[PDB]
Amino acid sequence: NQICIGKAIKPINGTVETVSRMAKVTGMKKVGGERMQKICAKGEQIHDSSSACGIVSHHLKQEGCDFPFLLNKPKFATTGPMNTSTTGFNFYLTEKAKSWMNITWRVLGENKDFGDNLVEKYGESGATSEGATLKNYYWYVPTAKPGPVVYEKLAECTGTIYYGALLSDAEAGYIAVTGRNVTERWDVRFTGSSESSISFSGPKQSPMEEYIIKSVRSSVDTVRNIIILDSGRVKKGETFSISLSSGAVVIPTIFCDGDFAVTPQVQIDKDCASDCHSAYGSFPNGSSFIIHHSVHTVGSCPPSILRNFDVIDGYEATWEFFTGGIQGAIDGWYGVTNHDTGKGTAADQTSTQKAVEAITNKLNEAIENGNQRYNQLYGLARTQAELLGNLGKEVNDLRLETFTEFIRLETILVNTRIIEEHQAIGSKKKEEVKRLLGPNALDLGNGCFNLTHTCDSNCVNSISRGTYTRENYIHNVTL
Amino acid sequence: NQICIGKAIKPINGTVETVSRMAKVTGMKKVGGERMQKICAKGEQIHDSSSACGIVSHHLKQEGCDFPFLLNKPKFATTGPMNTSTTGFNFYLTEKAKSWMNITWRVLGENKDFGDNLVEKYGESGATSEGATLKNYYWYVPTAKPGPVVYEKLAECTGTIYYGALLSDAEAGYIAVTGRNVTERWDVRFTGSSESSISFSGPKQSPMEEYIIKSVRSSVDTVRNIIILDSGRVKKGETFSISLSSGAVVIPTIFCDGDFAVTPQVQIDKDCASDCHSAYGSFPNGSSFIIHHSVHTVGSCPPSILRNFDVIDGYEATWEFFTGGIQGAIDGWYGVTNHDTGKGTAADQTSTQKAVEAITNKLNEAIENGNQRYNQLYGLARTQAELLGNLGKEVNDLRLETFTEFIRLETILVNTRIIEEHQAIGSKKKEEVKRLLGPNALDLGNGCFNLTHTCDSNCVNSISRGTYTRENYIHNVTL
Amino acid sequence: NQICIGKAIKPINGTVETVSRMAKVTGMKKVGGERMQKICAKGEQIHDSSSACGIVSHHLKQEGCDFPFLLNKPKFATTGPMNTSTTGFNFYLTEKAKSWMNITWRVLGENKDFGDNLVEKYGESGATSEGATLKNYYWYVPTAKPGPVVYEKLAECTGTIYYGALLSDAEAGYIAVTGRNVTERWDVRFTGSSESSISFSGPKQSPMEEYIIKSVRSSVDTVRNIIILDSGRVKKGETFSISLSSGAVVIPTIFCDGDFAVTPQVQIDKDCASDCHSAYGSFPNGSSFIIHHSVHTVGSCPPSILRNFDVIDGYEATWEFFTGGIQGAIDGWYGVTNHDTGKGTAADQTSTQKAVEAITNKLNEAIENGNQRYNQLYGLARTQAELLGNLGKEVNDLRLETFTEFIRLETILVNTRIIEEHQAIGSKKKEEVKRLLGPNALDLGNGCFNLTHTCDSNCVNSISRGTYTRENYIHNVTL
Ligand SMILES: *[C@@H]1O[C@H](CO)[C@@H](O[C@@H]2O[C@H](CO)[C@@H](O[C@@H]3O[C@H](CO[C@@H]4O[C@H](CO)[C@@H](O)[C@H](O[C@@H]5O[C@H](CO)[C@@H](O)[C@H](O)[C@@H]5O[C@@H]5O[C@H](CO)[C@@H](O)[C@H](O)[C@@H]5O)[C@@H]4O)[C@@H](O)[C@H](O)[C@@H]3O)[C@H](O)[C@H]2NC(C)=O)[C@H](O)[C@H]1NC(C)=O
Ligand SMILES: *[C@@H]1O[C@H](CO)[C@@H](O[C@@H]2O[C@H](CO)[C@@H](O[C@@H]3O[C@H](CO[C@@H]4O[C@H](CO)[C@@H](O)[C@H](O[C@@H]5O[C@H](CO)[C@@H](O)[C@H](O)[C@@H]5O[C@@H]5O[C@H](CO)[C@@H](O)[C@H](O)[C@@H]5O)[C@@H]4O)[C@@H](O)[C@H](O)[C@@H]3O)[C@H](O)[C@H]2NC(C)=O)[C@H](O)[C@H]1NC(C)=O
Ligand SMILES: *[C@@H]1O[C@H](CO)[C@@H](O[C@@H]2O[C@H](CO)[C@@H](O[C@@H]3O[C@H](CO[C@@H]4O[C@H](CO)[C@@H](O)[C@H](O[C@@H]5O[C@H](CO)[C@@H](O)[C@H](O)[C@@H]5O[C@@H]5O[C@H](CO)[C@@H](O)[C@H](O)[C@@H]5O)[C@@H]4O)[C@@H](O)[C@H](O)[C@@H]3O)[C@H](O)[C@H]2NC(C)=O)[C@H](O)[C@H]1NC(C)=O
Ligand SMILES: *[C@@H]1O[C@H](CO)[C@@H](O[C@@H]2O[C@H](CO)[C@@H](O)[C@H](O)[C@H]2NC(C)=O)[C@H](O)[C@H]1NC(C)=O
Ligand SMILES: *[C@@H]1O[C@H](CO)[C@@H](O[C@@H]2O[C@H](CO)[C@@H](O)[C@H](O)[C@H]2NC(C)=O)[C@H](O)[C@H]1NC(C)=O
Ligand SMILES: *[C@@H]1O[C@H](CO)[C@@H](O[C@@H]2O[C@H](CO)[C@@H](O)[C@H](O)[C@H]2NC(C)=O)[C@H](O)[C@H]1NC(C)=O
Ligand SMILES: *[C@@H]1O[C@H](CO)[C@@H](O)[C@H](O)[C@H]1NC(C)=O
Ligand SMILES: *[C@@H]1O[C@H](CO)[C@@H](O)[C@H](O)[C@H]1NC(C)=O
Ligand SMILES: *[C@@H]1O[C@H](CO)[C@@H](O)[C@H](O)[C@H]1NC(C)=O
Ligand SMILES: *[C@@H]1O[C@H](CO)[C@@H](O)[C@H](O)[C@H]1NC(C)=O
Ligand SMILES: *[C@@H]1O[C@H](CO)[C@@H](O)[C@H](O)[C@H]1NC(C)=O
Ligand SMILES: *[C@@H]1O[C@H](CO)[C@@H](O)[C@H](O)[C@H]1NC(C)=O
Ligand SMILES: *[C@@H]1O[C@H](CO)[C@@H](O)[C@H](O)[C@H]1NC(C)=O
Ligand SMILES: *[C@@H]1O[C@H](CO)[C@@H](O)[C@H](O)[C@H]1NC(C)=O
Ligand SMILES: *[C@@H]1O[C@H](CO)[C@@H](O)[C@H](O)[C@H]1NC(C)=O
Ligand SMILES: *[C@@H]1O[C@H](CO)[C@@H](O)[C@H](O)[C@H]1NC(C)=O
Ligand SMILES: *[C@@H]1O[C@H](CO)[C@@H](O)[C@H](O)[C@H]1NC(C)=O
Ligand SMILES: *[C@@H]1O[C@H](CO)[C@@H](O)[C@H](O)[C@H]1NC(C)=O
Repeated sequence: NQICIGKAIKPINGTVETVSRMAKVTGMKKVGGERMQKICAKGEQIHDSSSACGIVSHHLKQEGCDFPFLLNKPKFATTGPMNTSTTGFNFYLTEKAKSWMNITWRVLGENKDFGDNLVEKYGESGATSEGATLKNYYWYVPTAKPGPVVYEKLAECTGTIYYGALLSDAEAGYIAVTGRNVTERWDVRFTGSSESSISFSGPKQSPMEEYIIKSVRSSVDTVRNIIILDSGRVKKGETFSISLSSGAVVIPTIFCDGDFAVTPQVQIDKDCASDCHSAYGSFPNGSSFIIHHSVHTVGSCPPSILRNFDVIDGYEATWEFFTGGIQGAIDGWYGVTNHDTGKGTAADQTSTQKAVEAITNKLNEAIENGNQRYNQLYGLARTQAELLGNLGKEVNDLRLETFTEFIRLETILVNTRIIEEHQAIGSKKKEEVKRLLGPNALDLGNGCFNLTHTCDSNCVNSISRGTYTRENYIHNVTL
Repeated sequence: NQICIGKAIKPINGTVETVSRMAKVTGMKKVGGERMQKICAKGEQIHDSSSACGIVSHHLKQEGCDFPFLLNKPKFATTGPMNTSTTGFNFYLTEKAKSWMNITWRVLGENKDFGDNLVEKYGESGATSEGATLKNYYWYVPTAKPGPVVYEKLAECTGTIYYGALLSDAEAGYIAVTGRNVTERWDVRFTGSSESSISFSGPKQSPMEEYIIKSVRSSVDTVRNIIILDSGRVKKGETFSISLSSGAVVIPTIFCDGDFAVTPQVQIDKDCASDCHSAYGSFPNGSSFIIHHSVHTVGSCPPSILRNFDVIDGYEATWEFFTGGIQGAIDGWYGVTNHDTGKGTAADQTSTQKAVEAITNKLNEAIENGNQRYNQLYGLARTQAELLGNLGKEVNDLRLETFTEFIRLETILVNTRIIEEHQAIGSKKKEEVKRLLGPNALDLGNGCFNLTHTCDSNCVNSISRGTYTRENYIHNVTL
Repeated sequence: NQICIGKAIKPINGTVETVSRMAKVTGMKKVGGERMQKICAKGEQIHDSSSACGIVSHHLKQEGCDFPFLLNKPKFATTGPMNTSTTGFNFYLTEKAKSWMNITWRVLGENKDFGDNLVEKYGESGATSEGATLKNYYWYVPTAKPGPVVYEKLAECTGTIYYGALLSDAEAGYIAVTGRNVTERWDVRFTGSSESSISFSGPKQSPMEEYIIKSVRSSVDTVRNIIILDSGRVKKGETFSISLSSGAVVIPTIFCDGDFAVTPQVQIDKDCASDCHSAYGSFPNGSSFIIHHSVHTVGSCPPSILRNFDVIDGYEATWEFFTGGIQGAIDGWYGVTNHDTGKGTAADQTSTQKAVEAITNKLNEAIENGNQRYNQLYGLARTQAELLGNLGKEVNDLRLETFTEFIRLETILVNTRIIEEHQAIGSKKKEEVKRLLGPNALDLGNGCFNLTHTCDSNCVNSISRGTYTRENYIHNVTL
């Protein structure tokens, strides 16, 4: 009779966006992983000290609040609000210092201490009874007040250093500590990776009179000392300098950058594990991309995008006579038939395997391209700590928008390449079948062939594995 | 004889840019509208007070200059330059104050007042005879100078607040108002969405000695008071704080964000209305995009681009013996003929209607994609006032360049999609013709068919609406 | 017998990336030129004064160190480090001043002077015996100290101006020069294209006690004068103002922007010349692009990218029976044969010339598009001096990354268009030859033609130039 080849007919699932048109496909999936309901924290420590500690207490190493100086830092951390009351000095913080201490208290790296070098360079630190509990600060009060000096040091990592002043309230104490007249404004400057400065004066003179008002009172009500702080940034190789006068204070620790913990905001659930956790839930295992609005995450995490996109999973539906599809039911994607169902139709696994492998290879190449673009766009030697510190209070990252646009443009190319590869596979298969059939077999040109003899179902399935031979079918002539 | 189908031959208009090649088409149009010569301002109010007022006068609510406190603010406003002299105090403005006063005096929104709360918190304002004309300012002069305080308030909108000081020139007045020593430098700080500060000292002392020199003298020459102003930004939800001392002044009005009026620079023409207006001319009704160098506009306006692009409007000219075209004249785009002109050639409205629908749909999809990209790139909850304020003195916007590049890329995809859709329509039509014609008719493969019988002009017309029947044409045999 | 046409078979060289697939081509090249080992500086003079001069000495016009005031400024310059010791005053520079002096000492433009205007406005400059060697500065010491003034001037070019103070160490000298009390802080402010300021106070008072410590001591150890400098920026059309008090100093020279010299870091070799020189080597003549990590170069230099990409140079290898190629060896790309080698195979130069011209035209269009995009992305009126000054200490330019991505995307389109044009040329050639042979010749559809008669080597050879005629080959009939 006649024989035809084509694709198995399956119900249409959806539509994908090719470069030149929209293609109807029998199966599609989503490239990026989706956030889940809870946080999977099986087999991991949770640090919760929000009942006794504060943001500044960890920095200043108050008793019982020593997260930055721990040994095995937990991945999840939580503590009191920024305006908590400590048991030592009253404190005031610059906006930059606030934005940087929201982050630096929970870095998971190793913090370098240089208080000793200061001790041998400038003698013993200042001593006061109001800071008995607190144990991490150097107070520069030389005998020859004020005696300005410049402290030079080659940094050991890339981090943040907190510097400023520690001054009392009464004029007598201020004069006795600084040795300067009350009507004098004096500066403390920091020159590392960037230049920063802060100004001070007497208690009843600007701008310290606002430092008293805006200060955060301590737990004990009989302390007159206020510590005013500001932040400066260093570099691993470069040398940083601090301009120190009498009364100046500095927290002797370089809070090295790196990955920093997250503060849970949703339900914490045990008995389940994951690999990429966020502040609002974890993510499924082995995701190529992540639906997230930031680069802050813990564990092994792929690049983040803002919205999902659809990629192909089956094949194009090029059918509704013979239109290209096969009415029979077969176990595969491509097949050959003689308009008979049940025994006269067979499927070939080679084309299906080639199509699946092509889909997988195209997806892998696209993922590699996206990863390379992400690395170029953020930098190979990046760090979440500095990436969020430099952002500040801004919650919109335009680089994420650029990355999302790049992924959106890449998905269309993926679909186009997959469809073109499928078309090439089909053309090669039909040309091979035509060559195998021989030159005495008429070709319809639409994928069907019309033999000069009768071709039963054995005639059909013989072609399936390519063992068909012309000799056994020479008998009889028909058109 | 024989029958053929194809497209009507029309003169070639030009070339458009497809992804893979350049396509010669019989018609194109431009995606974006063009600025017109004049401004169409029919049925809209125009404000012009450049002969009596100035930028600062509107802020300070001078008698006869109260644009920000109006009820129905006109969309076109004009006033005197920045350095115009008011009838009240001599004034000095920081560069930020100038850059923000260029905008905030002509906002079309509603401004919020908080002078009352200041009155109850810190008593009555200071009194001076030199500011009788002015009516919008609060002068903080407590009984016990200096008496520093901090003013906290939760804002109601997103805008700018102008603060600073108001001090005399003589040393006696400065000492009487401020209560500070002349050899003292004090500060006024603003802490809202961002940190700002301003410094003052004695009249014969830096930095005020330059404040007198750079001040703008008033109309009356017997005033010794200078008001020094600076700008700060607030946020709708968060709380802003100002550090006040004796002598500090603040303008109690939050100039809320929103659209702001344009200052016409071309001829204003009545008797004609429009929808989108610019400072250099109006724009046509219902434009998909605007050829503009900035995002400042009034009325309903689409996204702005920097240069025009060509989109397809006809169809590709795939012809110069039959090449694909039809030499005869028909009312449409596609047609069928038997190499006869006038009565043997017939046209079908279905294919032309489908092509027009395809063009419209592709253009609509492109416009939607461009709008979505514009929204992503600027932000859904944006505001022209803050967008132009943050630019400052910069006249080049890189985001407009990015959007223009995106639109230039999108137009090529639009042309490719339209051409592919036209090709698909043509292929489907010729397949339908071949199946309707029958299996006894030879197919040339180039769109022509060669029948076994003679096919006159009535035969050609029969196929046109599909009522062709093979019975009445059985007679005679020809090849 | 039969005749076939196709492409000459050549070994596969490489693979290029098309929009929808990966293409195998017989020849490819690289879009951008590559840096070489040395610097080809034949016929160019080199300035080297690293043993006597310093960065600041060139600005201050020390004897024997006058690069900024030359007439024929060399393209290659080298001098001592920033912290060298001059023979006059001790000097201190701000971070901005350091970053801008790293550049402005070697600009190749013409620098504008305005010292005469200052002299005729405010009298003669201050006189000190410690700066006899130095010759480029204006010291402001009015008779009636302090006597603050504001200096207004309309700038002549776009450049940088260095301003600050020149103050002694002893209290008596400071009081005599400035005329102020020691416990006073006074500011010098600059308002041009931007705002800048610097502060000064007594010697035993902040922030000058740190200026003394951080200063660079001069060669002579008996000097007490320290010059503290800072940088401000001006615009060609606008007016800049400086707030001058007694004791302030300004370097009266606008260092106009433009191309600035490069400091060699590799071996300098004469006896060889090039067109574009970088700081680490020259580049090949007539390069379309440059593999460079910055926009700093001397001479005529094309736009810079970060990595090379591959573009097609031959043609696609669409073959492994006849598959499309020609087994014979011919001098060209396209040819016609009758399965005979040596005399039955001939090639046509028309198709080869058309293909080469298409490749050249596509590359030229791509280069034009890239240059235009570079112009939009940096600006038509750009300047290397300001483009590198605004960067500061940042070594990564995101704009270069964006341009590299744009070039990478453009290369794919170039390959696609070239392949499409080659396919169109082949289709036109085969259609033309099929038309030439006539309607009595059988068409295989794969590019091979099968004649009713025998077609010897002379027959196939005559077809190449199109002089084939039917009359002399009618003899004999064969299928
Ligand atoms: C110390 O630093 C911390 C981080 O460095 C600071 O943490 C930030 O705190 C903010 C306030 O507490 C917080 O902002 C809130 O975010 C919440 C997010 O939860 C929402 O969940 C919804 C579903 O239920 C989402 O619809 C919603 O937005 C979506 O986000 C998806 C990704 O998760 C996107 O794919 C979607 O497009 C969608 O829209 C996005 O919204 C983003 C804004 O949230 C926007 O930037 C983005 O462009 C998309 O448009 C969201 O996921 C909200 O419910 C709250 O209303 C509020 O916005 C920040 O998220 C915290 N940052 C991080 C990294 O967690 C901490 O405040 C600071 N401490 C101090 C004292 O300053
Ligand atoms: C308070 O704020 C106001 C707005 O926030 C400030 O208004 C700005 O004032 C500037 C100074 O007066 C003004 O700059 C001038 O702009 C004029 C524009 O008119 C030109 O018309 C030409 C045709 O006749 C055009 O060729 C020209 O440029 C074109 O613009 C097209 C759009 O119409 C673009 O598509 C084209 O690409 C082309 O090139 C653009 O040029 C832009 C610069 O003008 C450039 O930024 C852009 O990237 C393109 O390259 C232009 O349209 C010029 O004639 C003058 O020479 C001068 O440049 C600003 O345009 C005003 N801004 C707005 C939004 O109106 C106001 O100054 C401020 N107050 C104070 C005191 O500062
Ligand atoms: C006054 O101003 C001057 C300029 O205005 C300042 O000059 C800069 O000084 C820096 C410090 O010395 C200097 O940084 C060094 O650069 C060297 C470059 O040599 C390398 O050679 C390698 C091969 O041997 C390359 O692999 C290497 O990087 C490559 O660069 C290619 C371009 O040619 C890229 O295509 C490649 O991708 C590759 O990687 C790049 O690296 C870049 C950083 O180097 C990076 O920005 C880029 O994104 C790519 O990732 C490089 O070519 C290094 O050997 C040194 O280790 C150091 O990095 C700057 O290059 C100088 N700038 C210029 C324009 O010359 C001067 O410091 C300043 N003075 C003061 C006192 O501040
Ligand atoms: C997701 O991946 C995590 C890996 O981090 C899986 O957790 C581990 O699963 C293996 C196999 O059961 C266990 O042997 C490990 O003990 C698990 N890790 C921990 C820390 O408990 C997790 O099972 C995966 N989940 C899914 C659904 O695949
Ligand atoms: C452009 O659109 C504007 C709408 O803003 C048209 O102005 C209105 O036109 C209608 C119809 O004639 C009138 O009923 C309204 O009174 C008009 N509004 C005003 C304020 O006058 C305008 O006619 C349109 N112009 C063109 C050429 O289409
Ligand atoms: C690269 O281009 C430079 C252009 O400056 C060539 O240098 C010139 O070459 C011409 C041709 O011989 C000479 O007449 C000039 O005298 C050369 N200029 C100088 C300053 O020497 C250089 O020869 C080119 N090199 C190569 C390899 O093409
Ligand atoms: C193909 O063969 C069948 C019978 O096997 C016949 O009915 C049909 O007409 C043939 N097709 C063509 C195009 O002749
Ligand atoms: C498409 O396939 C998915 C996965 O099998 C299924 O959940 C969905 O219902 C399907 N949709 C249609 C329209 O067939
Ligand atoms: C501290 O801040 C929290 C919010 O972060 C607020 O609810 C609380 O009232 C504040 N406490 C004080 C004493 O200001
Ligand atoms: C403060 O100033 C007075 C007068 O100027 C001076 O006598 C006194 O020594 C100053 N105080 C200090 C600590 O120098
Ligand atoms: C088509 O028919 C015409 C006459 O009706 C004839 O001249 C022509 O040769 C035919 N075409 C072919 C390819 O046979
Ligand atoms: C193309 O069409 C437009 C629209 O009518 C017309 O203005 C223009 O002159 C045409 N171009 C040519 C070359 O005919
Ligand atoms: C005020 O500014 C204008 C520019 O808008 C200028 O022409 C005028 O001279 C200025 N007036 C004074 C007194 O400087
Ligand atoms: C100014 O300073 C002197 C001493 O320096 C002091 O006696 C006087 O009280 C000060 N003025 C005020 C208003 O406090
Ligand atoms: C083409 O002609 C050759 C001999 O010239 C012959 O062997 C071959 O069978 C012909 N092709 C076809 C399809 O018949
Ligand atoms: C491709 O051609 C280039 C240029 O001749 C040559 O250097 C390279 O070795 C070739 N590659 C292969 C695989 O033949
Ligand atoms: C000057 O700077 C160089 C590096 O530029 C450094 O090696 C040298 O030690 C410095 N000299 C002094 C005295 O600090
Ligand atoms: C310094 O201050 C004293 C008292 O405050 C004053 O008498 C003297 O005039 C001041 N110095 C100058 C140069 O004015």
